[PDB]
Amino acid sequence: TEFKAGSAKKGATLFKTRCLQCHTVEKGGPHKVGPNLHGIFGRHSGQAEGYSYTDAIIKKNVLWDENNMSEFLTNPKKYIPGTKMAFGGLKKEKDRNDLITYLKKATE
Amino acid sequence: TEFKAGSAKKGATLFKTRCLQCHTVEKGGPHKVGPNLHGIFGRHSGQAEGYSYTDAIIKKNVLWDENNMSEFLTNPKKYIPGTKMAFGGLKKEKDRNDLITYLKKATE
Ligand code: HEC
Ligand code: HEC
Repeated sequence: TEFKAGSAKKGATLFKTRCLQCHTVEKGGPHKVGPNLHGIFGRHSGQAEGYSYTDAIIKKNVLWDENNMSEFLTNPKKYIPGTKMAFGGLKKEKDRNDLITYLKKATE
Repeated sequence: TEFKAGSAKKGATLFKTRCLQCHTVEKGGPHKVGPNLHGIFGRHSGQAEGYSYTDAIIKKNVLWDENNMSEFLTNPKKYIPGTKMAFGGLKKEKDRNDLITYLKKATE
């Protein structure tokens, strides 16, 4: 596409150090600061039940593919102005690839 | 996204009149002129087994989302030059929406 598979192992540790603070990925895992991401690929933005999303992400109505996921992760607020997600971004494409590789796998 | 849900019923009849000639959508349905489309959303282009795809679609490496699916259907060859898919396209957004609505549902 414009996303190439990376390291799932590398990707799992990026998750623990950069996303775990606010999210879980397991099926049946809870919402924390951010929503549980189980089954996020192919779902539109703002639709997990029981979570208070911003007006913004709901309206962005993003359909989540490994490619969408990558612009997003590069600069969250630039991609969804108004988002409450407080994350600067992952500037290197290799880190992004490793992380989506992990995600695509753990959120299934 | 940039795809809004349409009529699944409308969408099923567009399929019979415009795509059925070359494709099936059921799980366990065969390849004909074109490949069986069961489970196409979220899959990349050119990966159904047992089907001879063009060099072109394999290389396009499209990741299939209701939005990708829509530019594609607008003008197949313009989107994947080299494709063997012989279909002029569906120019009206409403027809496209009805058709992807059906597809998203029947290919699951
Ligand atoms: C807390 C300081 C966060 C960190 C670190 C990360 N995310 Fe996040 N995320 C956070 C919030 C509060 C929300 C909801 C935002 C809103 O505007 O309501 C999000 C949302 C997501 C989404 C969209 C979810 C949906 O259902 O559409 C995704 C895809 C996502 N977050 C992923 C994600 C990743 C992979 C992170 C590590 C690189 C990560 N976020 C960091 C809060 C926080
Ligand atoms: C025969 C005259 C066709 C008609 C009418 C339609 N399609 Fe088709 N499709 C055809 C071929 C020969 C192929 C493979 C092309 C190649 O270059 O190898 C395709 C491919 C698809 C795809 C991509 C499949 C994949 O696995 O990536 C899709 C998504 C698709 N076709 C859908 C589709 C729809 C929805 C149609 C009706 C509007 C339709 N096609 C018409 C042949 C023919």
